[PDB]
Amino acid sequence: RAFRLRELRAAQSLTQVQVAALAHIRQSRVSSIENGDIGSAQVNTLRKYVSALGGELDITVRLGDETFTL
Amino acid sequence: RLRELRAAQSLTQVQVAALAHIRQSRVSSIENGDIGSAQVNTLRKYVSALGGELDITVRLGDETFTLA
Repeated sequence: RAFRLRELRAAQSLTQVQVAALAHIRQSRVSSIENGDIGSAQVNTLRKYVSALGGELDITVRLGDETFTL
Repeated sequence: RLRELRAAQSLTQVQVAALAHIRQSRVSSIENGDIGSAQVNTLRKYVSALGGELDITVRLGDETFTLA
């Protein structure tokens, strides 16, 4: 979960320092995200972290029928 | 927008803030289009308070997995 993100970064030979520099976010925010502390992360920060791992972050809201993208 | 979804659920900003047990200024920024600065747990509670569910997924090609 946190392990999944750690694995994704480590499979690309990036340190938490390098991902922090790629994402323009604090290394302390990289460590906390990787320790499972997703709840507390800001959206733009999580977005940047995931882009630095080569991913895309999809944030969606399901309300009854509809599902909207934020 | 969320504003439009919130309003469509008959709720006021003060009420959603109260129901989500979050600072109203937090709801104000989310509803004014500023999703970027929202903490995931804040956005999660705000969406639950509307009666909805928040999905956060990482996509790498066709591979996806949930974060929250």
